[PDB]
Order: sequence, then structure tokens, then C-alpha cells
Amino acid sequence: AFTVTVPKDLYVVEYGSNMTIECKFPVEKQLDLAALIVYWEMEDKNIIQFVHGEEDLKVQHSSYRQRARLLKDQLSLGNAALQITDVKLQDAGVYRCMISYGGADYKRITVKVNAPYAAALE
Amino acid sequence: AFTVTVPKDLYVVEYGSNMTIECKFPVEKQLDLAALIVYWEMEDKNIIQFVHGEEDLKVQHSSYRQRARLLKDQLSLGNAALQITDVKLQDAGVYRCMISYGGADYKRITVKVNAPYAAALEHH
Ligand SMILES: Cc1c(COc2ccc(CN3CCCC[C@@H]3C(=O)O)cc2Br)cccc1-c1ccccc1
Repeated sequence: AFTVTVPKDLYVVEYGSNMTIECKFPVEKQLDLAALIVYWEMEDKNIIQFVHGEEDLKVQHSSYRQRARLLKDQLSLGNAALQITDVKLQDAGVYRCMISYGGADYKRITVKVNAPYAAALE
Repeated sequence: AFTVTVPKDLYVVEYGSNMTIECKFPVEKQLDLAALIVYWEMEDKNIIQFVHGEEDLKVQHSSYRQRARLLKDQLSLGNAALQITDVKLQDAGVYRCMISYGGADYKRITVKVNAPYAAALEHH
């Protein structure tokens, strides 16, 4: 039975650092990327749309331009891992990874950003 | 390209009534039940899961208990509509119809609920 699992449904991270958030899906043999769809989003806001072997960078929310990537080697292990670099306060909230690979499921991940006083300022 | 489509991405409904919320996907010649997943949910609460060829209520949020149906019958025709009965004020918000069938897509629908003062005065 196809499910997506997260080893951590919550991450606490420091402002400016990098994070990698992970969804696991079953891969028993050679990854068939023609059958694989990985979608990552924070709102509403798209971060990854990986259909049949490539990103659709076209549709990615501006706020994730070049700070966000899916580690494609990790995919072969059944690990859709989104790495975000240079973490901002705006990156805090609910993420969703949706994966389809002979089955379909998704999981929710919550990200908290701790920041020093200097950084938090409106 | 695989796309889920919604005729109406806004519904307005009266407290106490039933509502049917439409969502459509393309079928080829035959529906392969085994490759169709449908999830309906609202604000990250599962309303319904259709996996394999069965309605699956395993993660159903209690709020929706016994008030939600998707018609197996109509899946053949590319129709994945959700039927909510006895609409509450707490049913208002953003719904998502998520569908894997060969490809994968989801679309959002906003639901507004009108109610009279007695019902609004839930309140508490
Ligand atoms: C819904 C889903 C997906 C959905 O993937 C997509 C969702 C939307 C979209 C649409 N996308 C949105 C941003 C703008 C560009 C583009 C468009 O509108 O043409 C693409 C994918 Br892939 C992927 C993997 C699994 C599931 C799934 C399906 C059923 C149950 C559990 C998960």
C-alpha cells in the first residue's frame, strides 16, 4: 500500500541557515521517473513541480527562485527531499509534499523559524 | 497534460441545505479503477478518500462524519463531485480536489456559508 511518510512533521530552524525537509515514498528497484510526480508547495505557493523527470521552473513562486531544490539523487532512494537555502521568516508555516508513483499520497510538514531580535523587524 | 477542472471555484450555500461540489478529470476509453486516487479535503482536514475502487474513510475528520459522499457510479464519466449534506457554518473555507490518474493535479474551491442569526449565534 502506497503511502508517503515523514520522519519529522515539524522542523525548528534558525534564520539564515539551510534546511532539508524530507518525504519518503517506497522505491524497491530502479526508479521509473516516467511514472513519478513530485510536487512541493508552501502555501498555495509552488516550490517544485517535477513531472516525468524534470522541473517546471516556469511555475515556481518567485520567493523560492534559486534557493530551493529537490535533491534528485535522493529520489532513487525513495526520498523526495526539498532543500531550502538561506532560511527567511517568510518560509515559516505549512509545507506539503505530494508524490505519485504507482499510487498517490501526501504529507504535511510545519516549519518554525527562530530568529534573533535584529532579524525580526517590520 | 493531466488537469483537474472545476466549473465553479466559488460556491455560496445556505445553512442546513445540501451542496454538491463539482470536480472533473479526463477518462480514456475505460476507467482503470486501480489507478484512480481521489482525496477531498478542506483546510487540511480529510473529507474523503477514494483509493483503489473504494470510498476510504480511515483519516476522515469527525466534522464530516456521515455527511459526505462521492458517487462511485459517476467516476466513469470523469465526475469526482463531493456531496455534502446539511451544511454547517464550519463547512466554509477552501476545499481541495486532488486526483491522481496517470497524471496528477488538484484545484481549490472556496465555499461561503450564509446563515440566520439563531444558527450564527452558535456562537458560543
Ligand atoms: C494532487 C497530487 C499532485 C498534484 O500536482 C500538481 C498540482 C497542480 C499542478 C498545476 N500547476 C500549479 C502551479 C501552476 C502551474 C501548474 C498549472 O496550473 O498548469 C500540477 C501538478 Br504535477 C501531485 C502528486 C500527487 C497528488 C495526489 C493526488 C491524490 C491524492 C494524494 C496526492
